[PDB]
Amino acid sequence: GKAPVDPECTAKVGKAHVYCEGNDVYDVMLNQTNLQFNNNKYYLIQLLEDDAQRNFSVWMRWGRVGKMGQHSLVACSGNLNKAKEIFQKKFLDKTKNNWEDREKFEKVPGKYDMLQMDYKPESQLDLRVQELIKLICNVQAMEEMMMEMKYNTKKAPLGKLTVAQIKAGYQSLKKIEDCIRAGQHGRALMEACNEFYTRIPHDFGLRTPPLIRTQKELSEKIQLLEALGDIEIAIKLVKTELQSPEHPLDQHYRNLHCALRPLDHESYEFKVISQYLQSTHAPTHSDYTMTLLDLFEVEKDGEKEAFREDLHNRMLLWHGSRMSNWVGILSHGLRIAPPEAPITGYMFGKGIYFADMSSKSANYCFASRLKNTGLLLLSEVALGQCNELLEANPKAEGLLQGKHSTKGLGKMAPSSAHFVTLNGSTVPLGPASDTGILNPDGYTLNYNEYIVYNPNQVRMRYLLKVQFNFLQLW
DNA sequence: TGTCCCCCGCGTTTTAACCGCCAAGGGGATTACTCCCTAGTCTCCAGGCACGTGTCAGATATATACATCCTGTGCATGTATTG
Repeated sequence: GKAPVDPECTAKVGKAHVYCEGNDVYDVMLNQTNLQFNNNKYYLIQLLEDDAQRNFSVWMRWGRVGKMGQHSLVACSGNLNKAKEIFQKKFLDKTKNNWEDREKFEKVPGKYDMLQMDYKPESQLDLRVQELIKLICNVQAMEEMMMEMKYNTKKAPLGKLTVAQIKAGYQSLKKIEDCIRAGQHGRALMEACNEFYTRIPHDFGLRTPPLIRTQKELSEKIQLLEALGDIEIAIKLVKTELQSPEHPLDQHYRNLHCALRPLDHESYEFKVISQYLQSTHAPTHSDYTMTLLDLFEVEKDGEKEAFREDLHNRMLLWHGSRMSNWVGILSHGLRIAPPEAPITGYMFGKGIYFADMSSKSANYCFASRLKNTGLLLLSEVALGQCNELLEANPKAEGLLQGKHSTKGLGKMAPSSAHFVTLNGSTVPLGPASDTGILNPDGYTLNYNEYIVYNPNQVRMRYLLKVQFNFLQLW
């Protein structure tokens, strides 16, 4: 794709380009880590030829990942052959792999590993959908969030990654899961951790990179990788388009390929949805309120044929996520976790996750005081017969045996006596009350949650535009 | 308490003090005298002292402008370790 030049080479950012030849783009990033000996270092290499004058150069820059480091610019006055030689020689020295056949890369212990990078207007639409698309399709905000994913929360310091790089990361998490499952904290565990930290760049400052020892860190790493994938899909979706759009967002909307229609505030549907939002605000999430500003009808192509209409127990359940990634869902729908992803990160397995209490799912929006706009999606989910779970058991999926979804039994939850109906789907109104489920052996889940596995059992139905209103801070 | 060097103990080498004596004459030491300077006298008056007197230099706040002490603080730097 679009090949960017490292901006840090100020002497060449505007007069020079990264070299390419078909497949082979002479740009590469290497990472190494060995917690046994506490190495965690990167090495970027880029061949740049000037645009204006015929002159090639090799740029190298190295240091601890996150902390910018020592750089070198070697000019050649157009000696492309020597420069390419130097490039390949250094690549081999640092990797033990030849550069030209980069396709068949094999990392070796005690050497750097490679990684893979991404380097007449009649705007006819309802004004409300226009505001929605402009909100979610704001490329500036996506860039700013990506920059925050490097300098605010150091999860991806050096840059972005590819889908396949994420898949290799998942492979390493699988190896970590296998290792940890046997509770052995010796040498193999340290090497597996080395492989993880090699594939996904982290910045530990100086404190020896710690061993991944419990399930919580596994799941956190998994969520980090998921956020990486989300950013990747969001930037893939926001690709701009030409051909007389007179409002490029209309093509972006086609890319959503999902009808989203404005609803009137006085319609039964709007009022009932507001009732459901308000009645189900958990009392233990009282640091903020939420107001329903607007509500949009959802019609996603292909989902109708897939819905398990035959299955009973159909209810409308929440799903929250940050303002930016929603563009992906509306174009592709919700997906089960990556198969290559370790099962043991999900205390009750993979699949699609929903709540019936607005604030619990709403916590996954990460709205802010400065940025007070968030979205909650409502979907009709045919749960069918639920399997009842008292205590965490990541293996819930084997226990289904004919059931179609899992229920995690929370202390606080609405009782079916208050349930209402919307278009023949069950709407589980609150308030939450005690459910008389308790555990005389272990802990008790704070709140119920429902998980489905077949993607065909979800049908998105309305998208909620929500003002999160925070309060006094001191 | 520790250091180290400088002063002590001692035998040695060199020098001039000391011892014994002599000799020259400058000046100390003696004598006599004489005159002028001071003692002695007396007189006279103004310098100098006791007593008054007034003011301004200095004594007494008084407020003021530093100058000083004292403590705390933030920081460029010495060390650690890595690419």
